[PDB]
Amino acid sequence: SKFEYVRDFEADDTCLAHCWVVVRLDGRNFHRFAEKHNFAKPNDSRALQLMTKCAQTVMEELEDIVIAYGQSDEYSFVFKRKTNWFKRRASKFMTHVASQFASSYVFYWRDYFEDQPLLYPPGFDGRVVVYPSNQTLKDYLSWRQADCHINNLYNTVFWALIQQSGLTPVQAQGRLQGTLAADKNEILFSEFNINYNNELPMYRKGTVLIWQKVDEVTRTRTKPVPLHCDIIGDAFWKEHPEILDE
Amino acid sequence: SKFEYVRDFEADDTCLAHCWVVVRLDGRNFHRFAEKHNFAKPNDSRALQLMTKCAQTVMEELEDIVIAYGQSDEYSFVFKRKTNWFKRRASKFMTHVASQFASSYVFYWRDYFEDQPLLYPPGFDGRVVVYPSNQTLKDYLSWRQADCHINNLYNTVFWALIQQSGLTPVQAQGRLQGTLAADKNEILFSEFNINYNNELPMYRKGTVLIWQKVDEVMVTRTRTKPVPLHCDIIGDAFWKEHPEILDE
Amino acid sequence: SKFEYVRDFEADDTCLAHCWVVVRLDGRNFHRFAEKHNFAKPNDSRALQLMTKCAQTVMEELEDIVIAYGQSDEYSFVFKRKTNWFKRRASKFMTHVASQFASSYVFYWRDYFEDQPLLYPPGFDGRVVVYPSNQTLKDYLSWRQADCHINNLYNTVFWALIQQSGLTPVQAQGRLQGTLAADKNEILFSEFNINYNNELPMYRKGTVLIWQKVTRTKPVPLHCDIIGDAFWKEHPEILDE
Amino acid sequence: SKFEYVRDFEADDTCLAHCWVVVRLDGRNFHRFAEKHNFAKPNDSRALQLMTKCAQTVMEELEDIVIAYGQSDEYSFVFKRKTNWFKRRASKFMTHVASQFASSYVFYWRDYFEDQPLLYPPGFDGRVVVYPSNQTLKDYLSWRQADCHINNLYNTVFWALIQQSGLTPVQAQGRLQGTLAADKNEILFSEFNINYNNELPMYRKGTVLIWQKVDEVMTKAVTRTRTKPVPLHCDIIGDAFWKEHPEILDE
Repeated sequence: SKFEYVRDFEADDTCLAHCWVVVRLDGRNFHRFAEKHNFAKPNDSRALQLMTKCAQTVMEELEDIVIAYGQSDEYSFVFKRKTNWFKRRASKFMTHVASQFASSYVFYWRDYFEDQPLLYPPGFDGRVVVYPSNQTLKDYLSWRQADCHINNLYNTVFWALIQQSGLTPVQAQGRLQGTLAADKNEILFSEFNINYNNELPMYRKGTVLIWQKVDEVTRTRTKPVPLHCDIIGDAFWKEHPEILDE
Repeated sequence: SKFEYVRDFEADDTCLAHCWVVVRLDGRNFHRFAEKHNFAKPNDSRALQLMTKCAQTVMEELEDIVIAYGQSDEYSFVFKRKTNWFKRRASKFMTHVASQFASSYVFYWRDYFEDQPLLYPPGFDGRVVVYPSNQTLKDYLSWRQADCHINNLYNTVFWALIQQSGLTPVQAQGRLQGTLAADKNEILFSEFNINYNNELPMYRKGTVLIWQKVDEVMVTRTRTKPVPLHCDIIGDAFWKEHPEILDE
Repeated sequence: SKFEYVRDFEADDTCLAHCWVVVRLDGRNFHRFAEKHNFAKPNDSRALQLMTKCAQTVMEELEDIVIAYGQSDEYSFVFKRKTNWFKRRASKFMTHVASQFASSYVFYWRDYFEDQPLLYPPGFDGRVVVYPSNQTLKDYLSWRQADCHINNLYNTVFWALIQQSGLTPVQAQGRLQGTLAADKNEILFSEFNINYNNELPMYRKGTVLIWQKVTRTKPVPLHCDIIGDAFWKEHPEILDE
Repeated sequence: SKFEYVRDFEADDTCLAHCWVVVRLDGRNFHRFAEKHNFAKPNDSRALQLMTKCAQTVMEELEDIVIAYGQSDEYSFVFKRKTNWFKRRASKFMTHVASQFASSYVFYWRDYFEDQPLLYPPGFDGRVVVYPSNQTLKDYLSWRQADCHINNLYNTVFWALIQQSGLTPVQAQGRLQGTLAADKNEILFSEFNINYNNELPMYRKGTVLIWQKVDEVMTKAVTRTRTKPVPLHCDIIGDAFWKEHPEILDE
């Protein structure tokens, strides 16, 4: 050899054993991306479904992914805490997730965007977080869902004030400053006759991805099915105890 | 809020300041990929050029990448040592490189494989390495190029024994066991009349990527772009020819 | 300034939040230390108690230490998992523990070694371990106590063959190779009339240090078993806090 | 076994190869320590010399320490960059340095503080820093020496305004607010007739510790020359010092 010594400079990044590993992907410069490709405001079904398809491909090509959660230009994957995949090297986790997701995006672009053409290949960033207890993982997922709900409740009335009322962005943002949750709900209900609760459950709750038994003559295989329910309340977790307790 | 405290569990991964950062991408299970898509043995020009184009896209979309080096199903990118991009968070470096490369691969698949169809989206893995001195970075690049040369010198005669001689893989591997460099060179030169030195410089030396000044008219308009090369990077001549890459 | 930028090269070492931190001190080259100072075989009460006194000083001068466990030439301190001391920088933990222990050793040497003179200042090494659950911390403590018991059971009969039987170390180690627990117990009971079970509780169980009320609270020592659930059911405040 | 698996939770602390390792010890709450033991202001020779002796003991009991630098209640040790001691585990470095220093302090307390009694055992904290080039290590040592010089130049005139002038600390600090280097030097030279250059070289330059060859003669008339960590009080910011001792960096 006489050159292998450089490999000694590789630092270790093994994650603490018996701990949940979480990888969060976030699109890079996706505001400009949605701008160049005429994304629908405040929500675009094509983008959300394509993100879910990429997340399913990621869950299928890798292992030990027990749950995924997605929202506009973001996704999170939770690997099981007792995993031994890649000796718990966070670098492998995040690079595999990012590369697989980014390739699947360009691959399945056409399936969901029949009319729109992809102008350029997008970029993504990732990160790894280690959580020692089940409570902290539950709280992280609840944090993501609450962020989803708040952003959707703001953007719905913001684009209702820009599109159906003809206000510049500065005008709408000055109109919404200082409003509470029920305040925005009432602005919607009384100024546009739009009930926020009637909005699609995929816009105000995000997407969850869990293994379930499908059939397709007969194809009794497991696949990552999506859901659009609340993951902050104990009901979801008491209804699926095997995901956490294993 | 009531939930943001979970963000405290994010550990720091800042790379040592004043140090070369190197990110190496490597295709995952790429043997099966080259199998399913009828890759040419021992080398396929189309695949190598597609990897080089993805690497150029990576060098253009990101910053402070001063050099890249490529080989069969792998690439390495060297960020300048005094960089401050993303506060030197290795996570950002590697995820950005991996994602950009993997998306550019699927995008530009058609440009080089006009007939061949992509069956599935490929996966890639990455890693970060910190090198404190110019000598260590030079030695890492020399290691990659020497590995390239040895693998190509082996695979050339290995596939020459299977294709042009009709030997099963076990037979070719048993015939090549114990051979040296000159041994394989002589087997090739005397049993197949193939001179290894005349082989394409992109197969036995890899690919290097450096910023150079390109002229493009339609006037003599000019701009900088990442050009490829296939020269030796182990000898000081290459570095004496481009001093701006290390001393900046 | 023009020089402060070097401070950027300090790496971060924050321990994972909501996790038990454990610092284990172990004396360096303490074989030669016990050799030059004529330590009692197989155990010396003065030395073990001095280690306990240093550990108490460490528990009092620092914070969030809920328990300590000690044995021949080693000690361990468990900081509470929800601590925020020094922003959970492991470096501060280990350097403070090591320095305080090493200073207290030389300080309180005379109290326990009135006749003996300290020949040189000893050295110590440390380390930090992060445990995510109570079960792993319990298992670590049980590991330490089992190591204590096995080492004491071996050394008792090992020095009994050297002192009361006149055998060289090689002879005793060749005689003890392959013996089980009941094997050593029977060799002791039948060759020296020494019952291992009757041995002092500080030699075959180690030492535990926990806060208790005398009127203010102070770290009292104990010599009971910490592997059995009874110990933890007797002290619920240390685990659930 | 059945319990050793917990050892898997031990994290690694390997230092970057081919890099200078630096351990800096700093006394904990040493303001209160110097207060309770009646330390001399602005500088106390006993404390500084005892710290230097502890640092020498640390340099002798451990290995691969090529240089040490000391200042008020602080010290720094530079291990050789190509070291392999303890497989470059920073924890071992820092814990060994801290424990040895803290024990040597209490041990040799009496040798330098014969009259003063040690009230309690002091505590110390440390840290590890990895430097990739010789320039960064040189700059770190120069940073420490410049900090020493600035603190001593400030404290000299500060305690001259408190002790020989009768000013409260808040008043003296408000009087010193906004003063430059030449300002403090001129206040000292013209209001107290103290020339800063005449001050002891150990106060305005710190302390350096380097291996040098010591000669020594024993009983029975035989002379033996062995290596020992000698102290110095010279400038380490100027290139002259490094040109005079090239073996410390180039090895």
